[PDB]
Amino acid sequence: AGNKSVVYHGTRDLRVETVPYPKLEHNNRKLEHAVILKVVSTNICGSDQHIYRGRFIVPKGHVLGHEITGEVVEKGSDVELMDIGDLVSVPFNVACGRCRNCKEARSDVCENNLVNPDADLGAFGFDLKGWSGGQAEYVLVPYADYMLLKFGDKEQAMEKIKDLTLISDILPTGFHGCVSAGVKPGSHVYIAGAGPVGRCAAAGARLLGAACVIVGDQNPERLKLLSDAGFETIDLRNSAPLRDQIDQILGKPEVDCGVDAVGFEAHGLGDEANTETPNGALNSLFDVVRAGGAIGIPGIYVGSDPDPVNKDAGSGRLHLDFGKMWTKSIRIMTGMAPVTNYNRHLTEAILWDQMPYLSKVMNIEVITLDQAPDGYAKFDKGSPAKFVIDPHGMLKNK
Amino acid sequence: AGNKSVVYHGTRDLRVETVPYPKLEHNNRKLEHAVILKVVSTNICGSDQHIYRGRFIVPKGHVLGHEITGEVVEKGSDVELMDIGDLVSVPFNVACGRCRNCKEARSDVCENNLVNPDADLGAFGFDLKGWSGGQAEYVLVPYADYMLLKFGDKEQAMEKIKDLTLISDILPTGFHGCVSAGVKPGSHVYIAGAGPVGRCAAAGARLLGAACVIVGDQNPERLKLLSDAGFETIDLRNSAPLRDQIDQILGKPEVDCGVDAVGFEAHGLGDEANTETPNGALNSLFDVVRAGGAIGIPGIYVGSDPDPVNKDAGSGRLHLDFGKMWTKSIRIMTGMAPVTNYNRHLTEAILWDQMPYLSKVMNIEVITLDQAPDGYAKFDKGSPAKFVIDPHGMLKNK
Amino acid sequence: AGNKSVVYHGTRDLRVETVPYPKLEHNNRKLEHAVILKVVSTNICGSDQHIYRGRFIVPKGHVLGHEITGEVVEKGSDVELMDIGDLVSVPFNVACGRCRNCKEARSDVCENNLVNPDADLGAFGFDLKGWSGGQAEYVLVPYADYMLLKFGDKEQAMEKIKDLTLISDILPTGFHGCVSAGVKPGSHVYIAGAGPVGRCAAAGARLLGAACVIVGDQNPERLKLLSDAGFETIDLRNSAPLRDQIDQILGKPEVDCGVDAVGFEAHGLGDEANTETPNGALNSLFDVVRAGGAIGIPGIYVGSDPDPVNKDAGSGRLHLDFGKMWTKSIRIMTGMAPVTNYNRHLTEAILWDQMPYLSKVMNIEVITLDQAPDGYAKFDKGSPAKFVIDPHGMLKNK
Amino acid sequence: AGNKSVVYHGTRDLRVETVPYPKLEHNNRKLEHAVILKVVSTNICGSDQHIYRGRFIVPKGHVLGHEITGEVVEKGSDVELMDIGDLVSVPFNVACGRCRNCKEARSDVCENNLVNPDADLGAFGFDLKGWSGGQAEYVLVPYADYMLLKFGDKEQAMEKIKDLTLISDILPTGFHGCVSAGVKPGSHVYIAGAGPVGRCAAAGARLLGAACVIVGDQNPERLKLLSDAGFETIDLRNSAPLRDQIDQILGKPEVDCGVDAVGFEAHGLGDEANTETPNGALNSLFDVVRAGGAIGIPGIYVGSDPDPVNKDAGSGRLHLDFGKMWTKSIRIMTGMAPVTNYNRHLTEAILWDQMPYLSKVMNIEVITLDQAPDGYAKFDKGSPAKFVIDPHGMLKNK
Ligand SMILES: NC(=O)c1ccc[n+]([C@@H]2O[C@H](COP(=O)([O-])OP(=O)(O)OC[C@H]3O[C@@H](n4cnc5c(N)ncnc54)[C@H](O)[C@@H]3O)[C@@H](O)[C@H]2O)c1
Ligand SMILES: NC(=O)c1ccc[n+]([C@@H]2O[C@H](COP(=O)([O-])OP(=O)(O)OC[C@H]3O[C@@H](n4cnc5c(N)ncnc54)[C@H](O)[C@@H]3O)[C@@H](O)[C@H]2O)c1
Ligand SMILES: NC(=O)c1ccc[n+]([C@@H]2O[C@H](COP(=O)([O-])OP(=O)(O)OC[C@H]3O[C@@H](n4cnc5c(N)ncnc54)[C@H](O)[C@@H]3O)[C@@H](O)[C@H]2O)c1
Ligand SMILES: NC(=O)c1ccc[n+]([C@@H]2O[C@H](COP(=O)([O-])OP(=O)(O)OC[C@H]3O[C@@H](n4cnc5c(N)ncnc54)[C@H](O)[C@@H]3O)[C@@H](O)[C@H]2O)c1
Ligand SMILES: [Zn+2]
Ligand SMILES: [Zn+2]
Ligand SMILES: [Zn+2]
Ligand SMILES: [Zn+2]
Ligand SMILES: [Zn+2]
Ligand SMILES: [Zn+2]
Ligand SMILES: [Zn+2]
Ligand SMILES: [Zn+2]
Repeated sequence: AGNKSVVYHGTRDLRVETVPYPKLEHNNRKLEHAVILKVVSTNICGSDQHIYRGRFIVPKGHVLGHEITGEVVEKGSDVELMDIGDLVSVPFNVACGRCRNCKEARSDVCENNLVNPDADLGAFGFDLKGWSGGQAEYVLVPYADYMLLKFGDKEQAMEKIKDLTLISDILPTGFHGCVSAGVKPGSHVYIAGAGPVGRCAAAGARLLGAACVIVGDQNPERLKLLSDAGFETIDLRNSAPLRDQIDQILGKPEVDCGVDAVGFEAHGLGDEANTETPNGALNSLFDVVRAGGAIGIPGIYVGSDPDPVNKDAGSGRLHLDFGKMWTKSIRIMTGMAPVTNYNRHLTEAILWDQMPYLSKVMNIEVITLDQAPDGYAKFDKGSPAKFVIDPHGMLKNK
Repeated sequence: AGNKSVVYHGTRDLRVETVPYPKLEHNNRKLEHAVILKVVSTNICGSDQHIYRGRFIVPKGHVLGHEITGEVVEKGSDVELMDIGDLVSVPFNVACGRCRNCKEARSDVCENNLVNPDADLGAFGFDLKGWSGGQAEYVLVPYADYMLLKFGDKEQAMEKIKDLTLISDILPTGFHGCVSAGVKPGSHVYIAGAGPVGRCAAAGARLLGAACVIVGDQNPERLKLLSDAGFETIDLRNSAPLRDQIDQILGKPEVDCGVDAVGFEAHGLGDEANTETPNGALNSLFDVVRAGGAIGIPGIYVGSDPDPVNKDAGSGRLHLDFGKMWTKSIRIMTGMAPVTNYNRHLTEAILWDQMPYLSKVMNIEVITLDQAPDGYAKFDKGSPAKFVIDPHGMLKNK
Repeated sequence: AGNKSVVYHGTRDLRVETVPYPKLEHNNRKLEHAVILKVVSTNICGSDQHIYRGRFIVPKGHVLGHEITGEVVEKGSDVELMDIGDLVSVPFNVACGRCRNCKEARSDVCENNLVNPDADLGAFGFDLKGWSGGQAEYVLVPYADYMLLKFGDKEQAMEKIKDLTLISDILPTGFHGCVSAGVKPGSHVYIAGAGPVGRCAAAGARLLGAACVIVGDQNPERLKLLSDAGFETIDLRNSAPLRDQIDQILGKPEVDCGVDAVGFEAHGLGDEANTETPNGALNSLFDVVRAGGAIGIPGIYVGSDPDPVNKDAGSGRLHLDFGKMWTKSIRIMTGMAPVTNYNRHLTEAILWDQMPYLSKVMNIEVITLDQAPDGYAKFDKGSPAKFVIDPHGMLKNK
Repeated sequence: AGNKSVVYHGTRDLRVETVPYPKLEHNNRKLEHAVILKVVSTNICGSDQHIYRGRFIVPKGHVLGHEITGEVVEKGSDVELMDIGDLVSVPFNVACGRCRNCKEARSDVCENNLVNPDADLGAFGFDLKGWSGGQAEYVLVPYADYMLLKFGDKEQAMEKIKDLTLISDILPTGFHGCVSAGVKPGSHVYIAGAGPVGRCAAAGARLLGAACVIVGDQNPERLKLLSDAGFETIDLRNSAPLRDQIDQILGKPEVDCGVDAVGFEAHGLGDEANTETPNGALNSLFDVVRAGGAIGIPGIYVGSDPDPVNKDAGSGRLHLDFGKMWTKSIRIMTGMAPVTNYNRHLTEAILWDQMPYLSKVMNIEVITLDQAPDGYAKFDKGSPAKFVIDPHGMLKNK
């Protein structure tokens, strides 16, 4: 036994410690549909940062991480498509493939009460519900035949591992933000957020063939990653209206498509740039998206905030410019991305060299498992890095 | 001679008076593509009631009405598909058919500055912008070849005029609310609002083949029209939570599809049923719609409200349970319905006897022009009637 | 042990005989995802008739039937959503729920080589591949958690069993024919074929809210079932062009939507009505579907015909009016219906009393297992009945 | 003065001659909505070649050409969105924007009898019906406000005129072939045909973000344009089966998406590569497209062929492997592309430098009007050029 893991102990308190080796069981029942993986690469996410800041509650002693790439080392008796030694991508959604929502390709909202008895959605490292994260040496994956995405050729895949470690979550998430917003060839896109998800949303928009892709953020170092790769950027510390700043880049003060890659810990614009306000990103999108336009919201919004900037935000009640948005007949999509719907196509785009701008924009930094809390802390302070943990040293060395 | 019209003079002050006969002209500019209509039937809407209550601003002297069925009596030089004497349905949307949005079947948000120099949307009787309403003996209609839906068989159409008078606005609007929420055969649907729009949404859902259609309203008289036609109804004055009341009908406390047929003058639930709350209908739908579900919002929400219930609502900023909604990966569609997308199909459904229940749920009452301000008053006090004005005594049905 | 089954022995040679009790195994491997069902109701299909006529090859000793409703009597260790005693519907598609096509809600074309190693599709009673049919007392169903549709309340379901026995195959198939052809409220539909599938396609079109639903067939007794239920019919023995016959019913010589519920054993029109010609139904649809229209093809077309009317038809090569069809920018959908995509919604439509015309149109006749060959023979001679076998006498007696 | 035009006089007999200057008139009827254009650039198409070879009938004296970019020099009374001097792109589709099909964004199949009194479709230079082609100094364009795509920045547009001259027809057509086949990011695509249309399909697929784009042609020169730009190519003169040749490139003998950019004058494969067979491209796609896949057919197929290779082909009856296709549940889209649906977006993609590879694959050659019949002759003998006529010396690019 022995599994070294990133374990939650409290607000900004993460401890790398050895827990028992994962068994093929959940809630004291054998899972013959499940596999154990030896973790190849495992990233740190802005969703993990919500937990780290104490803005998303998990039980003390919960293992974090939901961006898993690994190798099958053990399987139950009902795993018929995965072999020991297979290199695979794990979607962050824990989904059964057997319930109504899974059968209608809506694995983002799995209804199976064995995945989550208290709500219709599953996720690693979020306690949704009771699935250990993958910021560890090993991890249990239920429903392996449905869940896992095989990287057919190990050698082809490992040479692009820094790109393919994003297939677990954030590229499909950013891409989903774009697709649900109707981003297509020749579209004009504004993305709120230049964290790892927003930078993936920008890369997804380019792959989709968008004409003008503009990204806004208060963080100039994160934005520089994008503008160096040919993307248009807006510094949101500027006091001039966002519409006017778009108008200077585009020739029009409005965009076809808006993508919210920020979430509930959003900040304001201009002199509000250092003020946390949960309606900051949303209301800016309602403002800049044109009549007949659409909005995707990959950024997380919670039904409960344990430490909100106002009382309403504590119950997920936000103060939203709905009337303005309604008048423009804007369409909105929300929620966890159904990674299973996009992961295969996005992998094909990477392996066939369609995304050379992805690594340029992502700023991947490979760290060890012991270095992870330092990574979280650096990320918490606005680092322009995407931290990827290599718990077995399988990624050579740079 | 003069054109007798319903004219707005102030809050709850409408006057049936003569206005100069309509010319084929707008802002002194000659309209080659336009037509004059002798009005056959012209309805009163909940949207007109917003104006009537002083909650939607139009200028003093503005002619009201946007639910027009009429006969062509005059045509400009560039009208090739309409003849004098043709019975037509007018979409409430003023739309050119020539701009980008119109060309992409989005006539709800016409971008033509000659239709509306400011916002991207056109509509009769809402000053959007400067198009006179059709609650009158005669009405100007621009871009006639694009705008108008001609009933091929005039006599057949006239025998179903009480159903077809709804083709101008509220049937396509309610139907759009359903379609945009993904209402399809076997669907479970909750509709907020049992006014004429909500009743048309219910009729549209039946036509779509929905399994279970539930309509909620604080108004009992309005709900009984639906009850008597085999629709499920919830009395929103009841103290019990809506989810549980839905549970009692359906067997599940959640629906596939939510339709908001109320708008910004919404009231609360149970003990707050006599209290106005602009978030009342929206938050109820965020609650009762299932994970993976969808919402259509045909009810109007405005960017500005002159007499709001709180200061935020004055600028169309609502307090919405966006977190609850987001967690369920719910999709939302908003805005004026693009009537042209649905009016032909819905006409065909009526003409071929697919909607016998429509007249049953609608409670059409036929009045004269002189009776119109009395119609508005009864409607404003919660009347279960759908008022249809007959300016030239052309209906004589009852 | 002991399982009395309809067994194929040759052209028009079916023998009811007792075979070994089904085990939870396939190709000498244990299936822990599978269940054994005690068969409640099991229908005879026009697809079975292809086998019976010797036009679709299965091995001698193959058990026929793919329209299964049953009760779970045994389950493997990885069946987590189905309980012993559950009343369930079995989609005719054998699908794994784990391959790429199944994950993208395309269970009609399962790629799993354990379902079918030789082609990307699975089906009971077709040797696709090696899955015994369900015209028997018991039947094995693989991948039970993904495959099966639970009828939650046994008592509610059994009172509608004559309707719900169609949920396994032909209602979803006919409905799929309509949906893929864009049948929606107010549509004008022509359906080729008034066998059980075509009569389900007509019932599906009504549920969808179609304005005019016209069905064509040479068989007048099958057509009478439809016209007695308010549908429009065309006798294809008539020598007048189909377009003109539609024009007499509709007012236009063309329809929005065409549905091919015939297949490769099609007959001609007029004096060709008694001549078998595999392009008979298809070319008629290419003729009567309007510009911008769409066609659904639920009727089976084979890549190999062992006894064709011409040499080309032996290799599935048909002589098709493609140019005529191309010029009208018509869209075509083909293939086995993905029953899993429609079965739940269609069940909801039945249980909520939305389809009272279905039984009126279907002409269900309940027979015993020993009476099955007589049923096949009667069906072969153009019987207007839908034969449903009750192998345990669970359907009372009429 | 006279309008110098390319005029059809018979098979392989075109004459550059003067014709009466265009009036704002059609069938002696005055056109308020129409415009006259001074032609900036006007291309030669494969569709013009069908006419040139005597395979598509037009009357003697008909003016050819339907790939028009021009400047507005005259406008009727009802043209409100175009000004004199405006640089515009003309969709090859003649479409009113006022009929049911046009109003539903289906301008490929305009139903207006004033556009075409017979079939539901309009096009310049194809006698559909009686609209003169744009291979001339001047051209009449009806319904200008609906039809025309105006380039906002005239100078910017002119600097990319060699790319934008394709916006009238072949780029939107090839792009439509891809989109209708479901080409999206990560897609594997096979395109039949490396003429200018097939090359635009390839460029469109790249813009869409396809992983693997394979183009087949018997013509090596035409394929090399694609090869040099990093596209995969298959020499169709090779004896090996196409599936296996695809296997060698892709790793699978099947593609997600098939595009037929050839049409009814298709040739065979391998040893039959110099043999004309109207089913050659279609059957290859029925073979190489996977189960659950889709096909787009931008290549023209006609209801009547005056010089067919067999009697069936004379009435547009083709011998198609429909059985093979059906078994794979493949979807098919056909017909003239609705250019208006794509032209704005594709323009935006060009203007924002998303298509540097377009000029690389297209091999634009600029010729004068006098050189046009020589252009047709070289093109007819398999030239890898895309011929663009410059009637007033307005391009001067090379
Ligand atoms: N839906 C899903 O499938 C799912 C999966 C993964 C991540 N997420 C979410 O995506 C979000 C993005 O996280 P991340 O990993 O990119 O790191 P992040 O949280 O650091 O990114 C947010 C960025 O947005 C910027 N920002 C703050 N206010 C803004 C505003 N008003 N307008 C524009 N930008 C603003 C911040 O400076 C920050 O750089 C998180 O909320 C995370 O929870 C959702
Ligand atoms: N989108 C469009 O194309 C468009 C077109 C026409 C009308 N509309 C809008 O539709 C809305 C309804 O129109 P109407 O003619 O039925 O007017 P209406 O005002 O008479 O109908 C609203 C009904 O909703 C009920 N209600 C109030 N609060 C509720 C709640 N919280 N939950 C459920 N029901 C509640 C009221 O009792 C009332 O009967 C109006 O806001 C109107 O402006 C929009
Ligand atoms: N795609 C699927 O999911 C799947 C599933 C089940 C059944 N099917 C197929 O559906 C088809 C229908 O079978 P069925 O069970 O209704 O019984 P059937 O085979 O008897 O029905 C065919 C009917 O069409 C009539 N017909 C013959 N030529 C015609 C023509 N040219 N135009 C119009 N009608 C014509 C016949 O008289 C006959 O009544 C069969 O081919 C079957 O294989 C496909
Ligand atoms: N749908 C539309 O909107 C529309 C518009 C424009 C053009 N088109 C049509 O598109 C087609 C192609 O146009 P083009 O300008 O490229 O003309 P083209 O004739 O020069 O291109 C056809 C190419 O296909 C090749 N070919 C022949 N048989 C083949 C096969 N079996 N498989 C693969 N390739 C094969 C030929 O060698 C040739 O290079 C024409 O039929 C044209 O009429 C349609
Ligand atoms: Zn994440
Ligand atoms: Zn699930
Ligand atoms: Zn209204
Ligand atoms: Zn417009
Ligand atoms: Zn069947
Ligand atoms: Zn499968
Ligand atoms: Zn062309
Ligand atoms: Zn038209």
